[PDB]
Amino acid sequence: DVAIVKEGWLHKRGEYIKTWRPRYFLLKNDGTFIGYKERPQDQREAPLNNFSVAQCQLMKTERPRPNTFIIRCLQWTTVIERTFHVETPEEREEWTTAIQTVADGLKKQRVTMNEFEYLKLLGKGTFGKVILVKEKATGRYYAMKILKKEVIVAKDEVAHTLTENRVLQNSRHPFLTALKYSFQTHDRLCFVMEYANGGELFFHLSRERVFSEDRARFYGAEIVSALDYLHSEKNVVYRDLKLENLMLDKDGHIKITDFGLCKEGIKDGATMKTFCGTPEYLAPEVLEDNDYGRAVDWWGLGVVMYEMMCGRLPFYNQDHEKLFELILMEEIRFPRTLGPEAKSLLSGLLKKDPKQRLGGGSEDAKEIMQHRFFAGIVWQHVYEKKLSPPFKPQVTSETDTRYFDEEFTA
Ligand SMILES: *CCC(=O)Nc1ccc2c(c1)n(C1CCN(Cc3ccc(-c4nc5cc[nH]c(=O)c5cc4-c4ccccc4)cc3)CC1)c(=O)n2C
Repeated sequence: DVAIVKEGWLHKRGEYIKTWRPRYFLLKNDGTFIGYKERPQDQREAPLNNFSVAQCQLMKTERPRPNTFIIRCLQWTTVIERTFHVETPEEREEWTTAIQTVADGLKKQRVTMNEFEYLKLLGKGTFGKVILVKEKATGRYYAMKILKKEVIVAKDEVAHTLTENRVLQNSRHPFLTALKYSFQTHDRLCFVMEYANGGELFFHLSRERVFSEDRARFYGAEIVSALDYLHSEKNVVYRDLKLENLMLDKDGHIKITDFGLCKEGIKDGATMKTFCGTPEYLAPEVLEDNDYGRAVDWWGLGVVMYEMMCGRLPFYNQDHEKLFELILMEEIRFPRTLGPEAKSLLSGLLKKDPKQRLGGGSEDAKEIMQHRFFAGIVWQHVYEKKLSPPFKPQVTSETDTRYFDEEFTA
């Protein structure tokens, strides 16, 4: 019964390269709102929540451009926005009503700040901030997302239900940073995420310069297990897989972080173009604001695992316009000290075309789990943490502060 409600050409502002791009968007009755470079010829795959307009607020703005409408959604613990533009105000009204109608159709179905000690600002965003905190009672480390309540819910009662549910709805996968607490103030919504104390993966990789293929296989296997979970259970694309979002716990297992917030990019002055963060890890289809899916995360896996085994980023250049081209056009090269199994995996994961990318098919993660690089790996044992970590972080417990002291200056 899944059908198209409305379709046509729109102008979508880039999510990382913030410029207006002509896209053909499809609005469906299941809530999906997806744009393409060209209107597609053709479904069988399960829908992705990244494109859902369910439980979202629509806003009509004349800034930065007239006839602009925005779809703002809270997805898990991050407030995201998709900005669109049409030619006439009448055309905007038709889209907004349609989207709202679909969203309405899907509608039908004590922790306080005093308990935490402020430690350090982790990041700032448009709709809030993320800080490193320590629960006074236990001494545990947490990342607290502090978001503006206005941009999320209009009622305190609905926000309270959101706080209760997010904790219960919390996915229990060993390699994802769990949402531990959720509470609200008078004007702020707070998400308390667990913070690994085993050190950043960029820190560990920087010190030992390069990981062995065995050690990279371990980390890679745990990442695959996590991504498989998000895709098949939560039906969501992570889209943030990079070295900076990987940490180790006290035992040496991978933790994929959820500490990010949506920001306004930094204007460079180079043709006055705004860029959001750094693009070295971005998948080609994402960089071009094209249609994207689960294959994005496998590109991310390729990027991460490339750097672990090679000791450098797959694509790098000081100029962004050149860096874009390397990501979009240049073939990936490998060191001659890299084994054939590793090269096969990396080349497959770093395919330019997501439809041809390893794990890009309908079988998703299973295509990667069956790859010869992960031969011998018992994937049930990976999820159950039966695999012993090749590196044991120098910490006595979960409250050990070594990777929070002047030891990481090295
Ligand atoms: C340039 C800065 C910026 O913000 N750019 C930008 C622009 C537009 C965006 C952006 C970003 N995003 C982000 C894409 C990355 N995701 C990361 C993320 C994905 C998924 C989860 C997550 N979701 C869950 C949903 C439901 N149940 C769950 O259990 C979930 C668990 C997780 C999770 C994943 C890893 C670790 C812990 C939990 C979290 C983060 C954030 C938004 C974007 O969407 N748009 C449009």
